[PDB]
Amino acid sequence: QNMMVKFAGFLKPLKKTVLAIFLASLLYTALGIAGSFYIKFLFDDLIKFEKLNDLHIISAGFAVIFLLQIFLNYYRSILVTKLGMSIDKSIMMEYYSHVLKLPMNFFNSRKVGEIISRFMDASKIRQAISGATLTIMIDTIMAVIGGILLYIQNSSLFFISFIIILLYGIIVTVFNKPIQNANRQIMEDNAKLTSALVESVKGIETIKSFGAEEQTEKSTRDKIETVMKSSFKEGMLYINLSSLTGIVAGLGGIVILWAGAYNVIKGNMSGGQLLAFNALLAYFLTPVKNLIDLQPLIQTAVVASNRLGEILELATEKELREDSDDFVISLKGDIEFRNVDFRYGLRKPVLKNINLTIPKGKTVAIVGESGSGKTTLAKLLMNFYSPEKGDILINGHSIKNISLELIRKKIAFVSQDVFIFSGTVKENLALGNENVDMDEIIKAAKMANAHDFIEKLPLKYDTFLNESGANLSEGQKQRLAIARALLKKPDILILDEATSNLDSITENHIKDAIYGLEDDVTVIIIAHRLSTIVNLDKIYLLKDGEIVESGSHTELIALKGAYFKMWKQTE
Amino acid sequence: QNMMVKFAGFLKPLKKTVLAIFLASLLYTALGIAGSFYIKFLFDDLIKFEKLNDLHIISAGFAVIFLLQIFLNYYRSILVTKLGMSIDKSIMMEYYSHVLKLPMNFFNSRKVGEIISRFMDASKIRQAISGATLTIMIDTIMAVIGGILLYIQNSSLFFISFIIILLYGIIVTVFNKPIQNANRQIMEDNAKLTSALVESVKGIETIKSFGAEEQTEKSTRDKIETVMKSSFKEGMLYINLSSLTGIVAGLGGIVILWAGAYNVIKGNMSGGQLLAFNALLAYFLTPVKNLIDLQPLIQTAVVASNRLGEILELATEKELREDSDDFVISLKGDIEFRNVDFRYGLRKPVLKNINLTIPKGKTVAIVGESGSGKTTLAKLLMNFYSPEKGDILINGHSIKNISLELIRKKIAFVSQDVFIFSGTVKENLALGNENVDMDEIIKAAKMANAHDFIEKLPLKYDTFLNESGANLSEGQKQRLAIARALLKKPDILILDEATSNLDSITENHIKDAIYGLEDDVTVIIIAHRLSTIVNLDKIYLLKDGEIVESGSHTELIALKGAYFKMWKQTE
Ligand SMILES: CCCCCCCC/C=C/CCCCCCCC(=O)O[C@@H](COC(=O)CCCCCCCCCCCCCCC)COP(=O)([O-])OCC[N+](C)(C)C
Ligand SMILES: CCCCCCCCCCCCCCCC(=O)OCCCOP(=O)(O)OCC[N+](C)(C)C
Ligand SMILES: Nc1ncnc2c1ncn2[C@@H]1O[C@H](COP(=O)(O)OP(=O)(O)O)[C@@H](O)[C@H]1O
Ligand SMILES: Nc1ncnc2c1ncn2[C@@H]1O[C@H](COP(=O)(O)OP(=O)(O)O)[C@@H](O)[C@H]1O
Ligand SMILES: [Mg+2]
Ligand SMILES: [Mg+2]
Repeated sequence: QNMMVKFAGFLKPLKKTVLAIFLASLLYTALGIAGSFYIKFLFDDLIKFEKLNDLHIISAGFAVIFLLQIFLNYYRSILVTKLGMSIDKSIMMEYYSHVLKLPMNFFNSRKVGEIISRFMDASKIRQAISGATLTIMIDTIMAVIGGILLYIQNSSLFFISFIIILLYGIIVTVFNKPIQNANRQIMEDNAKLTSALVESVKGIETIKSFGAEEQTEKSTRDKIETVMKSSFKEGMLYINLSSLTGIVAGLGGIVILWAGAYNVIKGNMSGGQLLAFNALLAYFLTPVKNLIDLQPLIQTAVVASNRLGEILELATEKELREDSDDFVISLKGDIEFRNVDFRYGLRKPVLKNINLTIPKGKTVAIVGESGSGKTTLAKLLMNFYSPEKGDILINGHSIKNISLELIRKKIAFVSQDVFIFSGTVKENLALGNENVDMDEIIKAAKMANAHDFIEKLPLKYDTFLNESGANLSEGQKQRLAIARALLKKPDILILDEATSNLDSITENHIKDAIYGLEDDVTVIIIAHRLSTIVNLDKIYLLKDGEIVESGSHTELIALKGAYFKMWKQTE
Repeated sequence: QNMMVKFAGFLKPLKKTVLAIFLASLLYTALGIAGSFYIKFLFDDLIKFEKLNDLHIISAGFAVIFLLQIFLNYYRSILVTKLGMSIDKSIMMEYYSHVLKLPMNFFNSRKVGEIISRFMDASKIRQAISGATLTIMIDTIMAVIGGILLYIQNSSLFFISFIIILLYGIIVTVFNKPIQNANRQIMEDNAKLTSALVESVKGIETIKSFGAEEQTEKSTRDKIETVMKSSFKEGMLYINLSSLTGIVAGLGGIVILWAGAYNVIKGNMSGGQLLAFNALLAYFLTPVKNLIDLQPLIQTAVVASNRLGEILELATEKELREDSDDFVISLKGDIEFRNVDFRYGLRKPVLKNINLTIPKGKTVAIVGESGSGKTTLAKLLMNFYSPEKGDILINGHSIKNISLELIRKKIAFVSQDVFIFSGTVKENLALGNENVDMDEIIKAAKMANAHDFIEKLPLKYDTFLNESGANLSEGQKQRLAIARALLKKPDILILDEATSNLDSITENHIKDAIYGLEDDVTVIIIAHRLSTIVNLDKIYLLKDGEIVESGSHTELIALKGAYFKMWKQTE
């Protein structure tokens, strides 16, 4: 694991609060040890000799001592809570910051519910780090002073206490591995249940439309039964651990009283001294038993931290990248696919020996039937995925030798589905560019024909868009995406079926807009309708991951090939 | 509370378990009380008279008593754990079933992360119904016997130890409202953080493409900071509660020893009797303080249960329906919209004064631009939403007097976006009628051309599909949706732009299949391309929630209106 080393890093700045906690703990333990002698003073001196005034005076003094140690415990609890909140905040921030940067094949291969559950199985790390748990660990460490004093008082009774301690330590090891496995098994089942719940909430309209509420109930019921079986198996290990710990504690107390009474009879002690030993055992055995009782909480936190570190061990997208050529400053130039092969993991290949050469500052089209792999080409250009064979070149430089930030800032991608995040229209338009002038946003919205309906909104570029832009129409969200892409001022523009829901008036406006750009930006159009690609320089027809033919519209029509058949059938 | 009544009713079948728990706890308390007298015999008979053999015999007897007590505690804990598992099972299943049965307006106004947080906050209820918390409540209940014995032994010390109980009650009452509010605030902030994380996971492609990882880290960091502040505010209420209860406990113990020593000096008790009284306080004051120490868990579980009950108080999709007429068994008739007005919530109207009749058994096309209200019309026909004014009449009877099962069993909807759930291809194609004959799936799949590509799969119809059908292209998913809708054998078939991604050959085959039906199945085709509605019987044009042009293709062209303009522009 790396979490123990990472834990020490968090406490490095706080080298002054830890000292205060240590000193407060020392004072608290010393005051408790001092106050443990009250029963000895009662039974050896005050009760035997009937000293009422001394009874009152020493009782008040010990009450004052107890109040002092309570005030000390209040002081260190605040510092411990502050440290716990700081550590938990750092852990959560690091995990989210890392999970944002992971490669794209991580999100494809993982259900949303799994990631959500892994993130939200982190409140369990707060519980084992909160004010009371760290206080109990500190008391367990401080129990050394109590043990030393107990040895100073009696030897045989200290050895009995030591045997009790060893029996505590033996039980912990036996229940260490079984409790982790039981806590890990329930976490996976909880992740599966959360994934099922998320998936059922997603397709609730389809569930209702088909009357599939009962089947979903049965499936989630089976998952709940699995979770409850895991929890029950994990919940009976706690019963065995608690029963063994209670046996040890109670029998050790009875044995200590037995041996102390034997010593008192033999004359090696007195009743007051034995009672003081029993009272001082609260600072040698009680903290240890409290730690053993908290052990399941620590095991749950450790399992959750290990599950988080499983994600944190994955290398991010920038860590899998070869060195970047600093001479490349712009992505303007010819785009070439050189024998590109790609398959989504280990399945059948999607692209087989792909060969394009898109001239710089030219508008080209990639067309084909659904599933041919046009969006896969667009995502390879965006460098979401890497070709298994061949390479993609921009102006003679491999796309793997260009910095990822430059690639993702100089290439604009408009997808089939538009993602609208919770915020105003202004915030959605300025995504990743929250320092742009307002006039530029107006210019982009006008260029994408999005200004007209935005100015008709109640807030006029401040309208809080709900989740997934429900209040926005299907063709209104596409115009927002196109405006967001144009606001980027890119060097390569990819329109992946961005005009499917737009009307003729709007599509003509956007067509002139992307036609009116400088003769240095490359516009790549991925379209399913052939009526929107007639006036572009070159058209590549993709048929199951292969450029079977290419050329302008006139040349493709004057070939009587697959493109001519597509044009005749689709028109 | 209402939630408490449900949990108590969950205990009605399990009545013999409760009796066994009660008897075992009675025996446990009696044995503990009997064993608390060990220190009385030590310090009054065995030590005073130096009896050694009697010391060994009595110590062995009390060790046996303690072992019996531990065995009884083990048995009772097992029973309590099983009871708590059953209760939590029932709670989870009830909440999931209800949330599945909720109306479509609930899922529109709520983010997914809120529902997922509310469901998984039920893990907080599991802690309060654990095998250790219920044991502490039962011990607190049984503490009445210990209190009676303390009163019988010494009235003065019992009165002193009774004030400690009152001070616990006052401290708990004072810290009752503040603790619940902090828990609600923390849970709300956690729900917001979960919603943010879910939304970020959904749109990871856009976030990566626009370089918004840094911008998305600031929002989530702010939400994490809000959660941390809310947690620290609750973490200081617990510190105050613990400090006050510790003050009461320690000062009460010191005062009890003080007054006991005074009584022993005055001759009202003996040295052994005072120690026996203090040992017997482990069954009067210790259970109460242990219960008070669990106030955070109980309050957190109460808040979580209240949050669940907030959802459970909703009226579902079937309790809002009127008295359904049972004389309707088939939705075969003229569908009519009579002055139907509808708006999504309090926003602008979507459909205004729609008059639209659909002849029985004919094919009808509804067309227009995006945002016109076509999918809204389809969802109104499916009873997903209710019109504000006017009625929908599938036949002479209104559609709100038809059973909701019949509406969702005789009308098939093929939405624009196809939802595929994690399972086999055969499991997805049933989705509501899993008992379909295996030969009936082939007939539906061959009608939708889904059989050809399904046969070219590893496990054929048993091939496992991902959570979103990533391995299936858009055309394949649309064909699966069409096959699933046809497999239902409906009376009204709504094709909501289902053939947008389909090939010309596939579209022609599916249109041929649609042509050949029972001659009484009404087909509604919501289309964006006007070339796919040429041969349909009647066409309605939607212009911002108004039916402006109606008629066949020849009449609409002959009218030379809005539909003529759309035809000229698009084709
Ligand atoms: C499921 C359970 C069912 C069965 C359980 C069976 C349990 C077995 C129970 C056994 C009871 C033991 C009886 C002790 C009574 C002492 C009598 C005595 O003479 O005192 C002697 C102390 O004797 C010792 O030194 C220590 C002996 C006890 C071992 C400690 C066991 C720890 C707690 C056990 C927890 C068990 C938990 C087990 C967890 C698995 C005094 O000796 P001395 O000569 O005066 O000293 C000389 C001093 N001088 C040199 C200064 C002069
Ligand atoms: C602020 C938080 C502090 C928490 C502490 C709570 C404890 C409060 C309890 C105070 C009550 C103190 C009562 C002391 C009783 C006492 O100290 O006295 C006992 C009387 C028994 O005496 P009695 O049975 O009558 O014997 C004959 C003797 N005499 C009458 C002949 C003198
Ligand atoms: N996220 C994914 N994981 C696995 N396979 C995928 C994924 N996305 C697409 N595929 C498969 O790879 C092929 C690529 O097609 P796609 O990129 O969707 O092109 P188009 O835009 O023409 O649909 C599809 O046939 C699909 O089955
Ligand atoms: N879940 C929703 N919440 C609020 N408004 C919505 C929702 N769904 C649709 N609308 C609004 O209702 C109108 C009708 O849209 P819709 O009929 O779904 O589009 P289309 O006709 O292209 O299918 C749209 O203008 C949209 O703003
Ligand atoms: Mg695509
Ligand atoms: Mg629609």
